[PDB]
Amino acid sequence: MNGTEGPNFYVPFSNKTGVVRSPFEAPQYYLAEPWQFSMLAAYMFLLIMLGFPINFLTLYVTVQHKKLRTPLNYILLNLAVADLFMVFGGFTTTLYTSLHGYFVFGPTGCNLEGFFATLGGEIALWSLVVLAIERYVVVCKPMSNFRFGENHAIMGVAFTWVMALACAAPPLVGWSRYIPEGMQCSCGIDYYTPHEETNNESFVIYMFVVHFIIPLIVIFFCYGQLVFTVKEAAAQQQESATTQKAEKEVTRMVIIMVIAFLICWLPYAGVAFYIFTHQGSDFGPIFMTIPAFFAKTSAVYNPVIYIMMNKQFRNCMVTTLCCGKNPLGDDEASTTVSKTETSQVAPA
Amino acid sequence: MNGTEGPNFYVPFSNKTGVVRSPFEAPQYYLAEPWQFSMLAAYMFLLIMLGFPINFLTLYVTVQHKKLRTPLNYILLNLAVADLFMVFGGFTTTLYTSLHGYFVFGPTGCNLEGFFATLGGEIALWSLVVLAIERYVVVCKPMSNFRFGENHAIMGVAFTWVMALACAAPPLVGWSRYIPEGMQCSCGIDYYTPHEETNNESFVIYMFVVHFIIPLIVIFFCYGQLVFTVKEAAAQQQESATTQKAEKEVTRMVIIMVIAFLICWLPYAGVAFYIFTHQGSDFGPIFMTIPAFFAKTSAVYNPVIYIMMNKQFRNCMVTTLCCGKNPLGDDEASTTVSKTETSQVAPA
Ligand SMILES: *[C@@H]1O[C@H](CO)[C@@H](O[C@@H]2O[C@H](CO)[C@@H](O[C@@H]3O[C@H](CO)[C@@H](O)[C@H](O[C@@H]4O[C@H](CO)[C@@H](O)[C@H](O)[C@@H]4O)[C@@H]3O)[C@H](O)[C@H]2NC(C)=O)[C@H](O)[C@H]1NC(C)=O
Ligand SMILES: *[C@@H]1O[C@H](CO)[C@@H](O[C@@H]2O[C@H](CO)[C@@H](O[C@H]3O[C@H](CO)[C@@H](O)[C@H](O)[C@@H]3O)[C@H](O)[C@H]2NC(C)=O)[C@H](O)[C@H]1NC(C)=O
Ligand SMILES: *[C@@H]1O[C@H](CO)[C@@H](O[C@@H]2O[C@H](CO)[C@@H](O)[C@H](O)[C@H]2NC(C)=O)[C@H](O)[C@H]1NC(C)=O
Ligand SMILES: *[C@@H]1O[C@H](CO)[C@@H](O[C@@H]2O[C@H](CO)[C@@H](O)[C@H](O)[C@H]2NC(C)=O)[C@H](O)[C@H]1NC(C)=O
Ligand SMILES: *C/C=C(C)/C=C/C=C(C)/C=C/C1=C(C)CCCC1(C)C
Ligand SMILES: *C/C=C(C)/C=C/C=C(C)/C=C/C1=C(C)CCCC1(C)C
Ligand SMILES: CCCCCCCS[C@@H]1O[C@H](CO)[C@@H](O)[C@H](O)[C@H]1O
Ligand SMILES: CCCCCCCS[C@@H]1O[C@H](CO)[C@@H](O)[C@H](O)[C@H]1O
Ligand SMILES: CCCCCCCS[C@@H]1O[C@H](CO)[C@@H](O)[C@H](O)[C@H]1O
Ligand SMILES: CCCCCCCS[C@@H]1O[C@H](CO)[C@@H](O)[C@H](O)[C@H]1O
Ligand SMILES: [Hg+2]
Ligand SMILES: [Hg+2]
Ligand SMILES: [Hg+2]
Ligand SMILES: [Hg+2]
Ligand SMILES: [Hg+2]
Ligand SMILES: [Hg+2]
Ligand SMILES: [Zn+2]
Ligand SMILES: [Zn+2]
Ligand SMILES: [Zn+2]
Ligand SMILES: [Zn+2]
Ligand SMILES: [Zn+2]
Ligand SMILES: [Zn+2]
Ligand SMILES: [Zn+2]
Repeated sequence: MNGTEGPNFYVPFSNKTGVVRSPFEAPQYYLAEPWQFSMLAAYMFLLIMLGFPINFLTLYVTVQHKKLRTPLNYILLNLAVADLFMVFGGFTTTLYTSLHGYFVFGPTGCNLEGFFATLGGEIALWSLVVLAIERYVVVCKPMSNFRFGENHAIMGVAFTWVMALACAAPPLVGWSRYIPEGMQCSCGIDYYTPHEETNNESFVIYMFVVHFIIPLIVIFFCYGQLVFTVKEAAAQQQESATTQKAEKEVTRMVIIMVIAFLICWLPYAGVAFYIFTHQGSDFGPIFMTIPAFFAKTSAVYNPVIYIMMNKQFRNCMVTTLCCGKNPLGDDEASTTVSKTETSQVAPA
Repeated sequence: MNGTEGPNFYVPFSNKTGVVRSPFEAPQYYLAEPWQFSMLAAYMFLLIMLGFPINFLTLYVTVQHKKLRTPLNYILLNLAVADLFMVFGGFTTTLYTSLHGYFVFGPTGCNLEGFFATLGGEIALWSLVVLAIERYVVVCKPMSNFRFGENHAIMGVAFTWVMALACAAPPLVGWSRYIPEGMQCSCGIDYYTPHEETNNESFVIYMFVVHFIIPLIVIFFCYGQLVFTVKEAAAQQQESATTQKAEKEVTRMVIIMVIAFLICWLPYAGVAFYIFTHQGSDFGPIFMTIPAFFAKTSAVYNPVIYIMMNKQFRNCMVTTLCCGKNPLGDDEASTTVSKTETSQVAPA
């Protein structure tokens, strides 16, 4: 047998030499060099020491600042809140495991690492649709006087906070199970085994379409509608109104965010799709570790985006960090506001 | 001429098109694309966001835990400080410099953006010698009844602070000078021009020898000593005493800590050396930017190593972070330390 299936796991290592042991009961150093595990352990650390201050940062700002209440603004708060969970929710454990060399918390732990990770990523994928929608509703405006209010925004927050939930939820209650991958440090869905007990079989097809293929379309498609309308080409202050040229930046951002997704996941979705269609092939632990751990940057490449492609936010952020005011720079140029300082509304 | 020497600088760009401007008076966007500076800018931000908590933490931790008082718990405590100094020291500036495309604070900026760096950079180097020796004195144990006291650790500290100071402070008072390098976002010593009025020539030698090659001897050699004695080959509980065992851990580390140095500084020291031995050839802004900005990771790659190759420190940290205690993990299986908990004195 190429790998070693346990009733709880599947080590991508042959037990010909009888050296394989449950990733729930002992270090997996026989899978790779111990310094290699120290490697994963640091990586995560950085992630935790980074993705934390930054995402927290975000929350605390949006909260404080009163004008930051646009769709985009509502989506990116979520993301920050989802990511705050991955980190404290599961990234922390992955570190634990890494620092030990195996899931010491056994299955409860893998159910953490797995759950959160899955959810947070699904949410990120879904949020990328609640967006395509809006982007379409503002660029191709199929309406007359319909505006995407904060109310429609909180809807998505629920929509996504649920759709992505009915994804990382089942493997915790009979439908599918979470199982360690690569060097047994990370946890994911079970692609490796058929395990009729939980029909890992059905659950995987359910997600390769209803939680991937579909959202992929929905987004790519909407990206087609705004092909003739707003494009990448966006001139200086205004293009048919600075309001029309300011929306083309919320759009030149969203695109990128999506890229940052199909780079953070396809490399993995591909690996996971190859292992499913070949549940037994001769693949090694390094095979799924790299594409998997790489996808964990997911918890950080979003605020960076938004903090570089959102004059509004970025300015409003430095205002928060410079304690008092000192907007310096060249302000948002357009709207600005905060908790009280420049929070003054000037709408209609 | 291949570059544009100014009375205060040296832009690695030809002024044949008369487009070159003082990096103390105008943006250097003609040297590279404006988004690249944005990169440096973005990057600089990630460094500060990570390096602060990580270094601040380490500080408050070494202080609260009354037993973390080994020479190592001194050299790194002093090492984390030297980094906080770089971070707020010149890291802040340099970001501000990348943000506005040029050294707005003129030379003043260049001097801090360049001092502190040279400062801490050296301390981390010297801090490695003050570690190599100590490692020698315990592994090849030169005395028959010697042991470094807290006083000695403070001597090293005072020492590395003198040695490093003895080379970062001179360029502030007439011997050589800090001049911006690469894209003109960072400052360093002058290898570029001979400037007789300041003696760049002489200094640069005094640095490549009395502060690099020689310390690079006092260390590698010392290692060739702990080759026959304590070796990277570290087993489990006890080696000839669980004491001798854990002695091996503090070494596998120092070694790594020395790797994480030659990695972070040779690529730069190399570039720096080539230029010197070619004060006038043709090289571009990117040339020294890369080695240079990568070297700045020196402000973090230490605590991460420490907090990973030190079960006791890691645990004291988990103990601290988990507000109360409950060091979960695996503890150190050996000694522990803190303030009111189990910082209980347990000698002989
Ligand atoms: C790969 O191939 C190996 C060689 O064929 C095979 O080896 C067997 O490994 C199992 C454990 O994985 C060994 O059984 C253990 O024996 C010890 C006695 O030294 C027991 O303590 C242990 O159970 C304990 O139960 C306690 C109560 O629950 C608990 O407190 C303890 O912590 C512990 O769980 C097991 O009984 C067995 O002797 C090995 N046999 C041989 C031939 O060496 C590997 O299992 C196999 N690995 C795979 C398939 O993943
Ligand atoms: C590269 O070649 C450029 C053209 O030779 C040259 O431009 C010159 O720059 C100086 C700036 O110091 C200008 O001088 C001005 O100085 C002050 C301004 O505050 C005033 O006395 C005057 O306005 C004065 O013009 C020169 O006018 C300008 N000459 C030009 C454009 O022809 C750059 O300085 C060169 N880059 C270098 C060597 O750093
Ligand atoms: C163990 O792994 C090997 C390598 O992946 C598997 O061998 C492949 O089997 C398929 C179908 O039988 C062939 O089409 C491939 O050509 C084989 N690969 C090669 C070239 O070696 C093998 O089937 C696996 N055995 C188990 C445990 O199922
Ligand atoms: C400008 O740079 C070029 C290339 O970096 C220099 O040309 C080199 O000159 C040295 C002698 O100083 C020769 O050994 C090399 O073979 C030359 N290479 C090339 C590409 O010609 C040139 O000297 C520099 N000009 C100055 C002096 O500023
Ligand atoms: C370290 C974290 C890991 C390996 C996280 C695992 C996350 C999942 C199993 C997520 C799954 C999917 C998506 C995010 C997009 C849609 C398709 C899935 C089901 C492969
Ligand atoms: C962004 C930070 C920078 C450019 C830091 C600059 C640091 C130096 C100029 C350091 C120089 C050297 C050492 C630390 C060791 C000894 C040899 C030198 C002179 C190349
Ligand atoms: C971030 C620096 C850590 C990554 C470099 C690996 C260095 S090495 C690694 O260190 C572990 C802890 O001491 C040991 O248990 C293990 O045997 C050893 O190979
Ligand atoms: C976008 C990245 C998608 C990656 C999917 C390509 C899987 S490629 C697959 O890997 C196996 C295990 O190493 C090999 O044994 C096999 O020969 C190779 O073709
Ligand atoms: C201290 C927070 C670091 C985040 C970096 C934000 C850079 S912000 C940038 O600054 C330029 C000049 O100062 C302005 O002209 C521009 O409008 C502003 O958006
Ligand atoms: C790892 C230490 C790095 C050693 C530094 C190597 C400097 S090498 C130098 O780089 C110039 C770039 O403009 C080239 O034009 C030139 O031909 C090349 O020899
Ligand atoms: Hg779209
Ligand atoms: Hg990514
Ligand atoms: Hg604001
Ligand atoms: Hg040594
Ligand atoms: Hg480094
Ligand atoms: Hg401790
Ligand atoms: Zn079962
Ligand atoms: Zn989902
Ligand atoms: Zn199947
Ligand atoms: Zn002069
Ligand atoms: Zn020095
Ligand atoms: Zn010279
Ligand atoms: Zn532990």
